[PDB]
Amino acid sequence: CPLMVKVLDAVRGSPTINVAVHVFRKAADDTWEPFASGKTSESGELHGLTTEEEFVEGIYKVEIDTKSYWKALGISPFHEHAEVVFTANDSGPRRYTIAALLSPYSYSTTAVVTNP
Amino acid sequence: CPLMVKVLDAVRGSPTINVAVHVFRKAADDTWEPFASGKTSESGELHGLTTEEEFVEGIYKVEIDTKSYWKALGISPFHEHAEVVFTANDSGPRRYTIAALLSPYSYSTTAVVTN
Amino acid sequence: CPLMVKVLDAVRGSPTINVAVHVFRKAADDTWEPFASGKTSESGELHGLTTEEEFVEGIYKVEIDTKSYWKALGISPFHEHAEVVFTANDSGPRRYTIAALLSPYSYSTTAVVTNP
Amino acid sequence: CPLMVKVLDAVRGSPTINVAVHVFRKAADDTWEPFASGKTSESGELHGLTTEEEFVEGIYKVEIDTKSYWKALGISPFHEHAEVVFTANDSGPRRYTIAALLSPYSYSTTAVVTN
Ligand SMILES: N[C@@H](Cc1cc(I)c(Oc2cc(I)c(O)c(I)c2)c(I)c1)C(=O)O
Ligand SMILES: N[C@@H](Cc1cc(I)c(Oc2cc(I)c(O)c(I)c2)c(I)c1)C(=O)O
Repeated sequence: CPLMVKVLDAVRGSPTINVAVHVFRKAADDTWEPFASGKTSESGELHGLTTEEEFVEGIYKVEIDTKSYWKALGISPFHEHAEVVFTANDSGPRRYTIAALLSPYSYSTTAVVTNP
Repeated sequence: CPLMVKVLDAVRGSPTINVAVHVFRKAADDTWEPFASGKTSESGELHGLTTEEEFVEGIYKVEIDTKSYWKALGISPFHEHAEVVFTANDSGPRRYTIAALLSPYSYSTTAVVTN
Repeated sequence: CPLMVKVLDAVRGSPTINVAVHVFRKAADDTWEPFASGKTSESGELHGLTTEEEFVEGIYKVEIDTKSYWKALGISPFHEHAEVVFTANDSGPRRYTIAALLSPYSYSTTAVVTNP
Repeated sequence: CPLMVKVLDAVRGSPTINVAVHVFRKAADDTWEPFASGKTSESGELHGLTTEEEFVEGIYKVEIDTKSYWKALGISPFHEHAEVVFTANDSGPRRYTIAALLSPYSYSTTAVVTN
């Protein structure tokens, strides 16, 4: 589990359940190639996106579909998504947790990076 | 204005208007002595709390009554307030802006400290 | 485990290890009475502060000693501490996770509240 | 000024000065068309990006080059940038301030949307 995503709702104080998460990797030609995707569980976590073999060094993009989340709660939010773009594994393999904290007009994202 | 308070609402994307702010200074006996207070304006800002002459080095607390704000909006909040406690003018006099970003179950606070 | 505290360093992208956490409960006479204390583990978590029996409804204060943390890293931070003050268990027992995200001149705190 | 960008540094407690900001509008083919850009001022603010006449409804991206900022300071950052993507003027024309608070491993962004 080299890559995990954790998402929290700052309005309700609760994990964010069934939120779509897409991950992309920058290709040689500088386009984004689909890398992996999934939905958060009831703990607001998404595990198992990738493997140590698959998760090589590169620039990755994680886009969390915060708009669908807010809309399903009856709220028209400001952002289309929360996005995190980062260089991974450039000094060797690491483990990455991407945490996002969501409000209708604000979000924050944090990375927790550990050495396996 | 040595000390500036700016508050925003992360749910509505708006400044937080008319929220109470109390400033305390730590007294010798280690209790909080009320120092200054007011209400945020329509721009979410509270100016004129203190003066250069009055705002000496020491430890200060800024308490924002976030719970009354969420209560006015009909949204159940987690915190009783947001309080920011800091040592002032350690390296000399500066202009301080205490910014706070509010959500019902979360807040963040940031100090912007300039010349 | 009705009360857990989790603390992250936003400069280093890492859990915050050995940070002191004090919890107080407001007494009938409106003073703060020491309730519990501990230090974060290497996962930046502090478990076992209290029990369901002990953790009755009241107004609680969690103060995290962020100043000592930053100072031990050679940084002179803005805040004396990060504090969270909240009413607990007023609609029945809940489980509370208090997460704090720390930078030298900023912090955020979030509560995740679940129904056991 | 329909669109305002303000950036702060949570490590130093300061506005972030001279960081590059690029604004894009989503084109019909769904690629990002560069729209406006500049550098934040000494107050960390970028004004004058667009005008009322030019800033029509649509989907916009604001990209803040946070990685060059941390690089100038000698601090290893996590993100390549901070990017904020939003639908504009859904309910009509408004004044938008995109605020961002930066740390090496974390950022937050907030929209303040007024009359
Ligand atoms: N894991 C805990 C809850 C929890 C863990 C983390 I790690 C976390 O991380 C952040 C990220 C950002 I971005 C913030 O602004 C803040 I404050 C905390 C948050 I939130 C909540 C549990 O449910 O048991
Ligand atoms: N003057 C304008 C814009 C403004 C917003 C913030 I907000 C701010 O400070 C913060 C603090 C935190 I804490 C954040 O997470 C973020 I994102 C921005 C400052 I200086 C300026 C207004 O507020 O209308």
